[PDB]
Amino acid sequence: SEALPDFTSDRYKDAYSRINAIVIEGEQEAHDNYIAIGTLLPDHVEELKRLAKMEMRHKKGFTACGKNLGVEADMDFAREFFAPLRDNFQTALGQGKTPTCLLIQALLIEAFAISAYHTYIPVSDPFARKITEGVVKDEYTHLNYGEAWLKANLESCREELLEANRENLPLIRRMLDQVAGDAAVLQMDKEDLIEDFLIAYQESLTEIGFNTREITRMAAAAL
Ligand SMILES: CCCCCCCCCCCCCCCC(=O)O
Ligand SMILES: [Fe+3]
Ligand SMILES: [Fe+3]
Repeated sequence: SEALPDFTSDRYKDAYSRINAIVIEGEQEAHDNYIAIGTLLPDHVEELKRLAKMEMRHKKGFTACGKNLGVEADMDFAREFFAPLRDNFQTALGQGKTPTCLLIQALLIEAFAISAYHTYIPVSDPFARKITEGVVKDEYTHLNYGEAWLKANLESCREELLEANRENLPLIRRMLDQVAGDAAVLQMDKEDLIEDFLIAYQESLTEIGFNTREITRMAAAAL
């Protein structure tokens, strides 16, 4: 209780202006990514549209969280934060590389979100806590969607996935490093963020059909 941040302080609002922007930007990117995957999987378009609509609801919810605290979201900072990963997604999209697009959005980004949201909930203000608790359940759904498709297609895309992991897992690690200072002002421990991210991602890779040697090797790419 004494560990809860002072949500009204200038220090908190400053850090929140960047963290809030990143979440808003991320939800919008998630929407765009699922719609984009629909161009690669035309028979999945209705399901992907449903996922994308959920992302827009998350975006509006988190936008409201910033407004509730009297915070103005630093959207330029957020756009720059996502740019490297965004670039890799767009490159894969342009090459028709569906498994790479799904690993980036449905596995890496969803796991990062899940981890972040779980870590934020216990230290969040009462308004944002309700919103975030609602969102987390949806992200499980998104993770499961990506897991299911990759699991069904693993034998044809194994090597591409290893490559996508090698290229993109370090970007998530760099993002975690970049967000850590502001996250700490929000009373979130970077070690919790890293642990819960790796656990979520490891569990998804297990579901997809990777063995321990493979997953240890993949986790090691973050170095
Ligand atoms: C609401 C504040 C939570 C704490 C935020 C800590 C920084 C992590 C930001 C990652 C958000 C990624 C958004 C992806 C959303 C999705 O894929 O549905
Ligand atoms: Fe979302
Ligand atoms: Fe999502």
